[PDB]
Amino acid sequence: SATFTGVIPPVMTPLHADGSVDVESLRKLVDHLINGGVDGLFALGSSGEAAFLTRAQRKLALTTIIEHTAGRVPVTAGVIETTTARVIELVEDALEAGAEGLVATAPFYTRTHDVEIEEHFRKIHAAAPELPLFAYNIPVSVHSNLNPVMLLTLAKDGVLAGTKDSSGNDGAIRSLIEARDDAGLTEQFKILTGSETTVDFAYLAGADGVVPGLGNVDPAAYAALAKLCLDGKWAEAAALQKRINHLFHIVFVGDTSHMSGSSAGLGGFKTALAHLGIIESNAMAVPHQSLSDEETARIHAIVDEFLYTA
Amino acid sequence: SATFTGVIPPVMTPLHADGSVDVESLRKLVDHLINGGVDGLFALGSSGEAAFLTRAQRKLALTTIIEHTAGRVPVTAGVIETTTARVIELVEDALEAGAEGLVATAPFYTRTHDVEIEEHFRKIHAAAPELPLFAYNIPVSVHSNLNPVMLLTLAKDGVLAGTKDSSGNDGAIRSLIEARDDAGLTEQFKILTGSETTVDFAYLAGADGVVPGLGNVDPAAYAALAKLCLDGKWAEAAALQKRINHLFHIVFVGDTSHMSGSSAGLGGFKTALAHLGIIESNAMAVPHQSLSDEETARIHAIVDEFLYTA
Amino acid sequence: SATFTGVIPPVMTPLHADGSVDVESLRKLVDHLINGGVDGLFALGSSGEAAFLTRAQRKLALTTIIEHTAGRVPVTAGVIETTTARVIELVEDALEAGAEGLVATAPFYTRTHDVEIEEHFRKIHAAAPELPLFAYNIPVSVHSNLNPVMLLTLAKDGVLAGTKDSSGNDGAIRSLIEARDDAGLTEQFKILTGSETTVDFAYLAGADGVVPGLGNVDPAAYAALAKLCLDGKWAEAAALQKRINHLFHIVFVGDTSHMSGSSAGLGGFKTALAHLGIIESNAMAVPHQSLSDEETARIHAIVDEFLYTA
Amino acid sequence: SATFTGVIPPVMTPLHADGSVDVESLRKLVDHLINGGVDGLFALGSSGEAAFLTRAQRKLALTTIIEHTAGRVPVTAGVIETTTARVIELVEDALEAGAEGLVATAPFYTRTHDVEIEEHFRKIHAAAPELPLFAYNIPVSVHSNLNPVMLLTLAKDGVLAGTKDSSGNDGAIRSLIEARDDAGLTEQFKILTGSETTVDFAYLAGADGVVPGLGNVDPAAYAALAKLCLDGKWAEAAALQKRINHLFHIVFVGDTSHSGSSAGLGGFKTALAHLGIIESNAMAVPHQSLSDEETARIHAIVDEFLYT
Repeated sequence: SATFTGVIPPVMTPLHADGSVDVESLRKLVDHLINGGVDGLFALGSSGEAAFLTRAQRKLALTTIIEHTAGRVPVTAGVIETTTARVIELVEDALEAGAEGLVATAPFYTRTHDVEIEEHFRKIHAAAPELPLFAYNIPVSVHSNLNPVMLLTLAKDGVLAGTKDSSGNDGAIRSLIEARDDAGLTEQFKILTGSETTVDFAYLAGADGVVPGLGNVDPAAYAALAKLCLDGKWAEAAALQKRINHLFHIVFVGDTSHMSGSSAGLGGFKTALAHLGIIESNAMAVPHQSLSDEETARIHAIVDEFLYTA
Repeated sequence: SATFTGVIPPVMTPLHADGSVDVESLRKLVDHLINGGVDGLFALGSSGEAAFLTRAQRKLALTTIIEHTAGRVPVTAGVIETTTARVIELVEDALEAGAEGLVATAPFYTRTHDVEIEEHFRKIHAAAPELPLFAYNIPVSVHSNLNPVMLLTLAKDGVLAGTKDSSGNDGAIRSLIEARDDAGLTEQFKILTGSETTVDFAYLAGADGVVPGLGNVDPAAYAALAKLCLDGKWAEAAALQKRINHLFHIVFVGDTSHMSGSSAGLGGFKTALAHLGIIESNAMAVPHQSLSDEETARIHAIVDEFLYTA
Repeated sequence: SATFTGVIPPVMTPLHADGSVDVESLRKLVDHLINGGVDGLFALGSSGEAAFLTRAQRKLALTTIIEHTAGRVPVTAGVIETTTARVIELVEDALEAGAEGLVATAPFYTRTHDVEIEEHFRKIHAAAPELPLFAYNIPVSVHSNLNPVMLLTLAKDGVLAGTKDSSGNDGAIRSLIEARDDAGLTEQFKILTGSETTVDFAYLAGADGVVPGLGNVDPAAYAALAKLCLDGKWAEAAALQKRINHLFHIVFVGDTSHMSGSSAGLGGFKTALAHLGIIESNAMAVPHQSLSDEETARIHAIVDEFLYTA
Repeated sequence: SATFTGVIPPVMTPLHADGSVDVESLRKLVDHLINGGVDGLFALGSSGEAAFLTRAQRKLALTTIIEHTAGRVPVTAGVIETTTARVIELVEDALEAGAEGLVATAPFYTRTHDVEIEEHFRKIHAAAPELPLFAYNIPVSVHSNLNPVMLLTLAKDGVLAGTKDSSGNDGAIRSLIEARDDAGLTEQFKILTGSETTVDFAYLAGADGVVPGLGNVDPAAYAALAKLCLDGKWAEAAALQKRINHLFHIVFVGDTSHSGSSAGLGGFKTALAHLGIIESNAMAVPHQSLSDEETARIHAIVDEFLYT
């Protein structure tokens, strides 16, 4: 059974202009990440535009990633959907594709409750009991916060193998790590931060890895950062993290007075990837807004200056 | 070309204990509503547990409703999904089933923006330009508020035929009606309230109809209320609305210390329907919680006292 | 003791350019309101810029209002402050000035809880047990919602004489009225809406009165509206409310891309009052932003068109 | 002019049973903090129950603190109030008492706007231009977030001397520090975290200090933590922060089913009474009291995790 620790980017989905999955570019991106030093891949996560792809498109992207990865690193599959029956359909797809782990959120659109969230995860686990199931804490998208007491209960019960926490709340992540360790659940329950700019903080508190969207652009930077942290080189880690945080400025280029943070952020990532020659274009799924030729030039300049070298 | 005004309940989905669609009970429910005097049916809305049903189950419920209705009243179809491509798949299902209208929300899960919401509705309309498209304002579930200026812009362009507003903000609904009328868009853009307890207010302000979940339980009450409002009998309407609001107490019976508002509310509705002999049981989709015997007895008592009598 | 029902505007505070209270204009405003047919005055409410006035300035405004009113209508006094001891200081001021009622909010700035909100109101009441104490529900400013069950508990105990509800949620106001009536607390606990645009709705549901900011500008319109409602002329009431709602557009003139809603809204009211010759100028307390000549011209045109004629 | 960096706790206000300021306990607390190694004191902040104290009580508490401090460390004064004119009254009080700095928030209760927030701070500055003015970012209480571009504009203009950030968002604080340094405003604009449990993170990112409520209870722990961070001993710092974070469990003892202020500040005062620094854990109205069982639990946490 695969173990999901270390640097595990949420793989993006390159697209053609007509919105279909750009399989050739997706293969190039997978190679970019693996040869960049990542420890695993998270397919069909938020930054993979999972919420934008149809079920059929998700299946194609997942299969493309798993087949091209060819066992080099483990691949975990997102099963993001509103409620349990719909998530379990995606679990079946994931098993069919040979996924080595699952990533699920709380229910959304519907009102929910900690009791119902817990049942949700238990029933997802039961659909694929041999796969490590990670709980994806992402309040900006699902509008629930995953109760840390519930998570540790499910860890103890063997229902959850870990969590990917994208709440942006490092104090809360730290508290969860401390609670986990005090409960003696350190080895059983992996804690991955979704942070792109406070990865050194997470490792200093004893987190097990990172799922950074920006890791699509600069996988080598995050690999190098994790290595510094694991070697206890905290000052050096902080200096590298600061440079990564200046690369991160690509997500702030797009004018959010007329587009969402997804358009600006994921668009900035894809723009960088196209500039680096990894994918064919920065095409986005509907209804994402395009970046202007001026915005893309600014993104290029940032990439040129702050992409990691060593 | 079908016109969606008047009392248009969001039809529930009766279920078997194994979670499958209870087709026989769904047919009985359809007759209950139509014989109760409603003016149309909204299939695959929030109260139909659309977020809980798989795409295949949605297709079964929609087809069951349309075929049993047999043209007695028009049927509009929810196409609720996270983003545009996924919504358009459901539009395709709706056309295949012979739906006579469409109901869509803003994008959700993903971050969004008014610019992206507008593009979303335009693209949905383009997928079925001959069907009336209604915008469904439901901030509690999608966590965007539909910009009323954008809605009227889309109405003027023929993209939107109306809106179903479940925001619970009657001042905002009133302001939108006023702006519509001042823009000369009164006939082009129907405004339906999703309110169950302030339907008289909406009609007094010139709304075109109502989409009340409780209308599943007591369609005759809402038909009677609409008629009083249409006849300008506002005092009589307020007295009936007050009685309806005491029937509505069935949604507050379930103890929300261990269940969601959906479990308590929709569970309350289904418990009432089962008590009235319209559907086989109050089975809910996973991960809804069950109501206790004490809770169902309280629901029965409320139904007995406050169900409509002329 | 005085009874606070009917039309009770939150009296504004006219200012000199240096920010001091314009006593002469405040007297003219009091006459404008009373001769406009109002049933009471609410001094030192939100629309009175209570949050902007020093304790000394509040005392001056309050005393000016009470003395010029000369017993023509009852005056209730805001005691808006963060927590209980600070509120009780203002209760002492109100007693000194001869106020005939008190209006208090939940605690704010500090984190709070329903248990603490309840204690807060009990302690305020204990400082002036012979004055009617109204609870001011204004979540946009205090970021708590007053629990309706708590409110009725305090009503039964004789702690609260009523509530002024500015939540903008007419469904919730209606539910509270229904709960009050079902508990047999109709006479004991007055329910006043802070709505400016859905006053007819509130009266239809059996509210006792209205505290409308726009009532400063057009007291006669709200007096006329209340009378129509009390006479059961609901269609005529709705028509008049619609005209009032177009007068209300004065609050939307100010460019909120460079001011607050308070600058645009209260500024709009003061601009209208200056236009009507009631107050010297539209001077606002720091840090409100000023309205442009273009904006004031637009406000003047709206006032000319939609002001009520008795 | 005073420099507000390092460990600067928001001094609590001990009370008598009737809610009046307990000046003898307040003096003992001030000594507790100063002898515990803090670098400054923040009087009349949120943890000082400033929102609960009347203007007259704030004056008494501030005077008591400044006089007992007797120049040993600098004292900055909170001037927390809804809007500008009311804040400036408090600025006048602060000058009268001899405060050496000011801490202000955005306007609250009233709706506001970045334009009005900026005018607010400029006018507060003009009322006492020789005092360092720190902007207090505390969205949980004022329900505005201070715009970091605005803060740096004000820093460049000499209106703001710094910020105390209690948003709990370490990524956002880090971004502000980076933006400050990139704009060449490092020396002019001090950035202090209000975090109690991620102080080492803040120092790793180059923050100038910390304003921790729990620092009332264990000033020596935070003084030791800051020293480790300044010495670049990050592994040792993280280990000490972890211990501090277990002491912090005292704020989670109170049953919040019947506020966080009651549980949290009540937890602190319970610890201070247990340590003999203040007379009792009396809280301002309408705070709820902690039960015997709850105070016993707080005592046990203090006994185990207090820094030695």
